[PDB]
This record gives sequence, structure tokens and C-alpha cells, in this order.
Amino acid sequence: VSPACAGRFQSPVDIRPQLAAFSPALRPLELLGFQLPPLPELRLRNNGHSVQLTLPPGLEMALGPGREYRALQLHLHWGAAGRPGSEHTVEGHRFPAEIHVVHLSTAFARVDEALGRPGGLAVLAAFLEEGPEENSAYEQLLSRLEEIAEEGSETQVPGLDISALLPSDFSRYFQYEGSLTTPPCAQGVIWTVFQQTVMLSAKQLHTLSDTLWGPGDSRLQLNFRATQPLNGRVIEASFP
Amino acid sequence: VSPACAGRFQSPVDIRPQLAAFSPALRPLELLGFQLPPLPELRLRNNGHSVQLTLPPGLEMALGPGREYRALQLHLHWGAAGRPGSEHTVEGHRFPAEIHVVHLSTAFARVDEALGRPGGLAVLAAFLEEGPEENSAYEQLLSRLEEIAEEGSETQVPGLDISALLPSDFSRYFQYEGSLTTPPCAQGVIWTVFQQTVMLSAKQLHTLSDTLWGPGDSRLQLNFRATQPLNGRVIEASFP
Ligand SMILES: CCCCNC(=O)c1ccc(SC2CCCCC2)c(S(N)(=O)=O)c1
Ligand SMILES: CCCCNC(=O)c1ccc(SC2CCCCC2)c(S(N)(=O)=O)c1
Ligand SMILES: [Zn+2]
Ligand SMILES: [Zn+2]
Repeated sequence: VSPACAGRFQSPVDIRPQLAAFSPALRPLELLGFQLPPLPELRLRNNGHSVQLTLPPGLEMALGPGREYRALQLHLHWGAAGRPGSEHTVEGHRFPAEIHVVHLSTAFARVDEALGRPGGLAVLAAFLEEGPEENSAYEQLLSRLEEIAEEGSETQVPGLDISALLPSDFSRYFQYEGSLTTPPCAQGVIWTVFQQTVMLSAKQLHTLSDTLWGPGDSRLQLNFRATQPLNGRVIEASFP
Repeated sequence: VSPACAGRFQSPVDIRPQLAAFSPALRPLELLGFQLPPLPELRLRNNGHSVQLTLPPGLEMALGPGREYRALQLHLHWGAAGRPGSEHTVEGHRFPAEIHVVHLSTAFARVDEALGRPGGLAVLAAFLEEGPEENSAYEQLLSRLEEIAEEGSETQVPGLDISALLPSDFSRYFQYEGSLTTPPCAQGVIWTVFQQTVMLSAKQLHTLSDTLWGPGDSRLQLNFRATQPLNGRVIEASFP
């Protein structure tokens, strides 16, 4: 219903590691200023599409020499009972959930200038899987989904280490150019997808996919977009 | 006193093919609409820093899937009798001359919005070397230099196959991120430097270096910038 969602270079995509092109040029992700103090607080919001944390100024990220970004927000994608809800897949496998940290190039002053422009926005993405332990970092956010279950509801939460939400090795990722996965589906987004996953307890994953309400009288669930063709794009890998 | 001319990531650079990262993601260049009709004519100008050919609308160049560009102009860098004048070097070797074909990202309607923006401008570069035969395509430009010997003069030339000023091998090239090499030296420029060189006659190379006059009572020669340090950038290659 936005023609942009029918462009040729959309996200998400199915990742095929063996077909990823290794390039030495893809150096380790640099994330500075992500260890936020408890004050000030941050806005967490149920928009009926996802849960969205607004991030402060000062979160700086580089994809390479002279290619720098500042973090804007983070949100999540998830499924339902017995059904996975990641956006990206790996060899056809859909993981339980998926975190997206959205950034704006320092070469643009406004997001509306950056939409549609090559490298204007960059998203860091990581897969969330079931493990045995309870995740501390994720609990800070999952604990407050109760408060904001309505739709439009919002709360304030204490500062947290945003970088603790992400996987172990910042030198191991896949990378491609695609689009926003929501309308306006703008192209020129650089997607970086960690090779390693983060682990949540089955308790936490049930919570995430069963606490929030979306449009009208309906649970917010399966908020991922279908897989989109690569159409000739080659996914790059930072490791052989 | 134009600040980006003092940036960390400038052009040109010395290329060391041993140290280039092989990146299978780098596909062959697609050029469309470069085979021009004779009419309308094109403007060829001695701007006192180079000879520049203004290219018409409709020349599309892609660095790959979703990496789309339009050609603006081309110009040349050269030396002097017994002196090489290429901008880029290879293992410290300087070639007799160099052609630059400057392009604008389709995401931008004008150069000034692209400047300093990531991938906003893209240059196709090829070395010129001495061969035994008169180069046909080059002769159409070089035969007119006498008419534009004076600083700030110009002339009209018939359209030609612009892609015949370049190497026939479009699959094999180095690519790196850098800058314009003249003020304002804005960064974010994708430079693509062909592996194959182009052949001009000794007479042609002499015409290029010995015909034009620049500022002062001065010959327009040796119009190349010094090489700039990589400063931790990696150059990619399209071939193993
Ligand atoms: C049907 C479910 C829709 C849920 N998606 C989002 O809420 C969402 C909201 C925002 C964003 S990014 C944002 C940045 C610029 C303006 C609009 C989109 C993204 S994404 N996956 O990063 O493209 C997703
Ligand atoms: C020694 C005197 C300088 C010689 N250089 C040029 O004339 C020249 C003139 C123009 C250009 S491109 C750029 C000029 C300003 C904005 C539009 C494109 C470039 S380049 N090598 O591709 O950056 C070079
Ligand atoms: Zn998202
Ligand atoms: Zn040039």
C-alpha cells in the first residue's frame, strides 16, 4: 500500500552463511557511549507495533573508518506460542525473537534527510534464542512490559548498558543493504546481523510474546515481515 | 583553507595489490547510455586545472545491485615531458596520465547535497599508458585541445562512445572510500580504479601535456595531487 514496499532491495532476508562473501575490510564494530548511567531515564513505549526504547545522545557507532552513526532507538520482533518471530532467518530457520538498534549517519542531521539515502540509516540486529539462564540485561526491559500492555501506553525506565543486550564477538557479523521492515520501507539501510546469538529463558520469551496488546482487542504477536528476495545482493561476512 | 582537504581519509592513494582485500561481493560495472549520438554536442573546457568534458543526462552507472549513479563529467590528470602525472600510484609507480569519470548517486538531485554524504559521489578511474597506435576515442578530444589552449576557454565536440575512453575489462578493479582531490576535498567518495590500463600514442600523450595553458603565463602540467595515506583503510579488489 506504500509502493516503496515493492522495491527490489527490501529487508528482511534469509541469510545463507556459506554463500556469504568474506571481506577482510569488514573490521570489528566499534560501539562507544553505550554504558548508560541510571540517570536520566529513557522512554519505553508500546506503539501497538513493537516495544520501543528511546535512546539518548552520545551513543556512537562505526561500521568502518570514517563511517559513523549515532543510536536513535531500539525495538524487538517476536512470534507466538510455538511459533518463532525473528525477522531475518538463517538457512530458513526462524529464531524466537530479534533485537534491532537503529542509528543515523553523522552525515545527516535529520532522519527524514537520511530515508532513501545510501547508508543514511544503519541497524544492528541480533537473534534471541532460548537458553537455561535468566538474562539480566533483557529482564530490565521485559520486567516492564506489564505496565505498558495497553497500546499507546508508555513508561520511563532507568538507564542501562545497551551494549549488554548484544552478543559476545563484535568481529563476527553479516552485512547487506536493504530497507526498513515497516512502511515506509525506505531503501539504503545498512543491516548488520551478529553471527552469535543472545540467550533468554523460556519464561522471558513467553513474556515477550504474550504480555502486550496491539490493534483494538488483539495480542501484539508475530510482528515480523516475510522474507524478501536478495535480487542479486550478496551478503558479506566479517569472518572466513 | 578549505577544511575537508585536511581530513583523515583523502584521495589519491598508493595501491598495493598484494594488500588488497578480495571481495567477491564486487561485481562487474554496469554502464548504460554511454554510447552517445553525435548530436547534441558536448562542452569541452580548459578550466585552468584540467580539461573537463561535461556529460549529458542519461548515463547510468551501477557499482552493483542497488548502487546506482549518473555520470556528470570527466577530466584528465597528466605530467610533462619525461614526467608521469597519474594521481593514483601502484606499488609506488606513477603512470603517464589518468582519466576520472565523476558520478552522482541517484538518491541526490544535486552535487551539493551529496558532498560528504556516504557513497554520494563515485569516481571511475583508469590509468593511461603509451601504446603503439593512435587511440581513436581519445583523438576526438585531444584533436581539439589546440582550440582550448587558453585558460578558461571551451569548445563543443560531437558525442562519442564515452565507455571507449575506459578499459574493456569492467570485472577487474580496486575500490576504496576517499575524497575529492581538489577543494573542497569532501569525503564519502567511492573510488573505483581499473586493473587494465588504456593505450595512447606518444604523440597523444605529448598533445595532452604540451597544449594547454593554466594560471599565469604558465603551462597546465603536473596537475596531480600527492598521494595521501590510507590511514587504516583497506582497498578491496573484485578479483582474487
Ligand atoms: C507489523 C509490525 C511492525 C513493527 N515494526 C516497528 O515497530 C519498527 C519501527 C521502526 C523501525 S525503524 C524506523 C526509523 C525511521 C522511521 C521509521 C522506521 C523498524 S525497523 N525493523 O527497524 O525497520 C521497525
Ligand atoms: C592541480 C589542479 C586540480 C586538478 N583537478 C581538477 O580539475 C578536478 C576537478 C573536479 C573534480 S570532481 C568534483 C569537483 C567539485 C564538485 C563536483 C565534482 C576532480 S576529482 N579528481 O575527481 O576530485 C578534479
Ligand atoms: Zn525492526
Ligand atoms: Zn580528478
